[PDB]
Amino acid sequence: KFPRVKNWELGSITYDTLCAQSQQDGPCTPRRCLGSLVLPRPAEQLLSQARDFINQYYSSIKRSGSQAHEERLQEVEAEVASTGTYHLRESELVFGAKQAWRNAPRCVGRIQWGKLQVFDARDCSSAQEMFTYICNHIKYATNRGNLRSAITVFPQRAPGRGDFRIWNSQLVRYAGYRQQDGSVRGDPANVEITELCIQHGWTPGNGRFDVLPLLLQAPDEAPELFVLPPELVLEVPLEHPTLEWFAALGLRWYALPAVSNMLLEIGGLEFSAAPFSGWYMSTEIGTRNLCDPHRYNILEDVAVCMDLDTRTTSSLWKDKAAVEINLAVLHSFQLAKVTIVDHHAATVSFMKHLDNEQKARGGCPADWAWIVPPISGSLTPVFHQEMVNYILSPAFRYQPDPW
Amino acid sequence: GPKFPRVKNWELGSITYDTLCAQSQQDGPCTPRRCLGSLVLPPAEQLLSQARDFINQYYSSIKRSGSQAHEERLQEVEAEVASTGTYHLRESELVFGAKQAWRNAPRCVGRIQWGKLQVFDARDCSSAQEMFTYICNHIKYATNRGNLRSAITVFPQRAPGRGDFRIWNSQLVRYAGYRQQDGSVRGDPANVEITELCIQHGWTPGNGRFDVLPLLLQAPDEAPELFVLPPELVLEVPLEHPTLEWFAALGLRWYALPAVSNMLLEIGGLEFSAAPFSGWYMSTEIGTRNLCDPHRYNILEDVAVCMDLDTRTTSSLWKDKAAVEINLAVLHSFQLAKVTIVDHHAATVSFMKHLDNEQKARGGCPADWAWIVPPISGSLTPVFHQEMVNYILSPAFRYQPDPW
Ligand code: HEM
Ligand code: HEM
Ligand SMILES: CNCCN(C)c1cccc(CCc2cc(C)cc(N)n2)c1
Ligand SMILES: CNCCN(C)c1cccc(CCc2cc(C)cc(N)n2)c1
Ligand SMILES: CNCCN(C)c1cccc(CCc2cc(C)cc(N)n2)c1
Ligand SMILES: C[C@H](O)[C@H](O)[C@H]1CNc2nc(N)[nH]c(=O)c2N1
Ligand SMILES: C[C@H](O)[C@H](O)[C@H]1CNc2nc(N)[nH]c(=O)c2N1
Ligand SMILES: [Zn+2]
Repeated sequence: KFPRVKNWELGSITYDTLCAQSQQDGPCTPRRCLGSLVLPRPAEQLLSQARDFINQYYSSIKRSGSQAHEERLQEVEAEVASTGTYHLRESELVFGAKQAWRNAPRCVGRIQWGKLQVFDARDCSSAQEMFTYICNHIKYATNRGNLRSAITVFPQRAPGRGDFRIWNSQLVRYAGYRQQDGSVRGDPANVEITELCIQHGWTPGNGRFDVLPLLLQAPDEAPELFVLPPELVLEVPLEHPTLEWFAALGLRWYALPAVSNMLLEIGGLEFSAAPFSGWYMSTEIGTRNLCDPHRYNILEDVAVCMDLDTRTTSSLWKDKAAVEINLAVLHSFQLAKVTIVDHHAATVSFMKHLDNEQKARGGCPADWAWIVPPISGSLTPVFHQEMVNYILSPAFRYQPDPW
Repeated sequence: GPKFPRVKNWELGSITYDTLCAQSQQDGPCTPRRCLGSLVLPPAEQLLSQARDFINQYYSSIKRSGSQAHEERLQEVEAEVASTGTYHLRESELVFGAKQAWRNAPRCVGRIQWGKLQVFDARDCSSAQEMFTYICNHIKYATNRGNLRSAITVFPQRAPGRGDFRIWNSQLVRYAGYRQQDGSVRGDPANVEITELCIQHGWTPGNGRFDVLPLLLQAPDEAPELFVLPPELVLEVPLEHPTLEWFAALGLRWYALPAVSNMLLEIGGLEFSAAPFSGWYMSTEIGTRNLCDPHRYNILEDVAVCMDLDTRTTSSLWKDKAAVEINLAVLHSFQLAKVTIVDHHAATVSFMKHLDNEQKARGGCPADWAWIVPPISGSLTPVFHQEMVNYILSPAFRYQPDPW
């Protein structure tokens, strides 16, 4: 059986046949669906994943079954047979990284998947050198506000040794300072990493938007501390198009969303340090980062400034304040000439991506709970679109924290 | 550690384990290879086991498992089955089963109320005219002049050989949907087919945006008959806004009573093909889905124009702004009219309380995240941050094929 997928707004129906190429089990079983869960609970194997990936690569360049194709499988086989592992050509790696983004079910930004600048950093042997590559990435990706998607790929994992790792979950994070009286100053999501930085010698600040340093780790060594040159970290001060007092709140966010703690798996090789960046969708900053109860939690403050009735839920003060905060983010980013996409625009393009992918591959892995935005869900077309979630390789995956 | 699904709340950081799912006797649409959780719609020896299971559920609920009465009722049920092929529920078993079906419904956010359900037994009903009297009674009792009371009316069970009782309409209250020559729809496009069915069966149609449909009621092996609800039994709330004076001029309205009439109620293998149930609305159902879905009333652009918003670009957030005010109008207008309603914040907070109750009482709660999280302001509600486990328990409300 192939899943019958329906759009309830338009009445149209597709069949996902791509899921048959899934070689990895998810968390669901016939007895119960575990879809809303955020986190998960041999030479022949490697060789098999290598052959299958090499076959995808040569299929992608219309040279499948050719001579260069067969010699490449020969190479891979020979290298694994002798050393237990192998290595990718740079052009293969580039193909692999784009394909991993393309396959990421939780990503609403995949219309962009073919446009990705890939920096090969596999020739890196120290934390200092990682830092050099990281600064290059940030400088390129940021491009004075004209953001460009990029990934930098550090050396693959090896059986013999510890991993290359970036300890920070993103290249840019605001410190979270735990007070003696339980509360948090700054970003509460970053309390643990803030404390790790301090322990490793960083002189902390006392602000709510203190850009953290990076903890970079070369294999089997203590991580090293590197401060990002403040001119490389582009930030956008937040104001509101019609609410003059909003700017007073001193709110701000950084331009570059660059995830640095996921593992990139291509053809069985694993890249434990491979930071990637694109550009923000406004709800990430406006709704989640600023309004989550366990993040900056600014909803009530903004509601009070707007003079809303905050004593009852039925006045929708939360809904009203959230919309103004999101609007302030879009306004501010557009004012600063920094790329951002609103959730209506983002989801319309994802619908186009679904149709592209339906034609190119016969389906598209999508995580509904993650694709539908955190405000105004049914106001976007993805809400009305059934989706099929499953795991394809190449893939980005979670990995354990290196401490 | 524990060999059951681990469930995390990401706002609070707390963990539970769902052991209730072990009790699931029916498989959903998911497999290890792919998740189909976002899809809306993916006997003799059999009957006995389902029956035995339900009777065990019943005797546990009254804390008498293993007792003399428990084993006698088991013998009583398998006796009746062996000699007829089916069996009858005691009254109190029906009341238990109906409640348990609601308690078990994964897509329902209102389940904190589950123990408070008035069950009207109508298993004696023997005509379509009689079904109508029962339905009127339900509506009268449940509406209660605006102070809504949850209720279900249970009509006769499927009987081997004999045809089903069916209410053709999807709800007891439904606005007509009149397809136009230009291909558009006047009224509710959700109800185009049932509207045409009513006409085909001799209803004289109106031409408004809010014409209350007649009921098509079908007794065993008979053609359905048409029944017009007396307008004084159908409570409606005109929609106005607390500060935007022009909103009332839009002439929008909604009915007080959400009463679902097309689901099958399954208890212990017995099937009640007509068993309409009603509660009260969550405001987002009306304010967001029914009024702003593009394939429903689709008034978002109308309202945004009245609010003088820039509808030419997505990034003005005109949709979001307009949706918020429409939802506000629904709440304000129901409150003014003294008609029970619950906003999505109060509703989701109470659902979180329900999850905690069920965690202690049953070791879990089957829940469908995509349906539990509201259609506006998702992450502003606590359920967005709550992982959920979805599975099918019985007694249950189930979808059944349309009778035509
Ligand atoms: C170009 C603009 C992009 C936009 C607007 C975008 C948007 C998003 C959003 C909103 C999420 C949900 C994140 C959250 O709520 O925490 C997400 C997830 C994700 N993104 Fe994209 N993204 C973009 C580019 C990229 C790129 C360039 C990559 C990698 C090459 C990527 C890989 C991923 C992955 C793997 C996830 C899922 C993470 C997980 O499973 O936890 N994205 N994206
Ligand atoms: C008392 C207040 C109640 C509230 C606020 C409430 C709320 C809701 C909401 C918002 C939905 C989502 C439906 C949709 O989006 O179309 C729903 C679904 C559902 N409700 Fe409740 N409900 C209530 C009472 C009841 C009662 C009394 C019953 C039965 C005795 C019931 C059974 C169900 C079932 C079976 C579903 C899911 C049906 C499906 O799968 O489509 N509800 N409810
Ligand atoms: C732990 N779960 C989520 C945190 N991680 C690892 C994660 C992964 C992917 C995306 C995000 C949100 C940040 C982000 C990244 C990119 C590339 C684009 C974008 N708009 N946002 C965060
Ligand atoms: C509300 N009506 C059902 C009450 N119950 C459970 C009930 C009523 C009368 C008799 C019985 C005994 C079971 C039984 C056996 C046989 C041969 C026929 C029958 N109708 N019921 C059970
Ligand atoms: C696709 N699923 C729709 C099935 N139907 C008709 C259905 C079932 C249950 C609930 C609803 C929404 C209407 C409703 C009913 C009740 C009892 C309470 C409430 N707040 N809303 C609709
Ligand atoms: C429990 C639930 O799955 C969790 O809160 C998810 C819901 N959907 C999400 N969607 C996005 N884009 N990002 C998130 O962090 C989450 N969180
Ligand atoms: C495709 C998707 O599952 C579908 O649009 C669902 C999403 N969640 C929902 N949630 C509720 N409460 N009601 C609905 O009708 C839907 N529709
Ligand atoms: Zn699933």
